[PDB]
Amino acid sequence: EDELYRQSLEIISRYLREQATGAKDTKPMGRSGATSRKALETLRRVGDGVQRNHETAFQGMLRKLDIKNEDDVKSLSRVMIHVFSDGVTNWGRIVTLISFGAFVAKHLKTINQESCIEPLAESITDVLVRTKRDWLVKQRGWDGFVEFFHVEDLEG
Ligand SMILES: CN1C/C=C/CCCCN2C[C@@]3(CCCc4cc(Cl)ccc43)COc3ccc(cc32)[C@@](O)(C(=O)O)CC1=O
Repeated sequence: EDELYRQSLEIISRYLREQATGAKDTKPMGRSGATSRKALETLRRVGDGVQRNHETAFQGMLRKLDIKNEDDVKSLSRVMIHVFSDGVTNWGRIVTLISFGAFVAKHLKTINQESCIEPLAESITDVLVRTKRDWLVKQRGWDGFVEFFHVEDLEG
């Protein structure tokens, strides 16, 4: 059993679907639900900011990718490997990978290709986990992600 993969897929899939549909999935998480819940809540906060802070660049890359159908969505794995995997690994770049994923998912909703969203989530998860497992494990996986982005309450 690959717990890191399963957890990654659940978090990434949920975020992409919630971003596309604008509705929260009410179903419980699987194993390690408390961490997966906090991870999804962290992506909500941080992912939305990345999409807005890099709006122009996001729009430019989307137009360059020219995503119309299932076969274009399939071709994105190669591009993710090219851009994400072949560079420095840090939580910021992982958030961009997943946030751009959400950006693509919303686009797939707009062109009425919602069925490609879960395959896309699987592709993103494959790239993240299968190319960066060592780093992810060393950084404490999703617990580490949550701890990295944790914000202390302000006084007063
Ligand atoms: C906030 N930014 C700048 C934004 C640039 C807009 C273009 C985004 C290109 N992609 C988007 C990326 C490459 C394009 C296809 C694709 C498809 C899906 Cl479904 C998810 C991600 C991607 C790979 O993920 C990236 C990871 C890190 C970076 C860029 C990535 C970058 O770190 C990088 O270029 O190395 C850039 C980054 O983090």
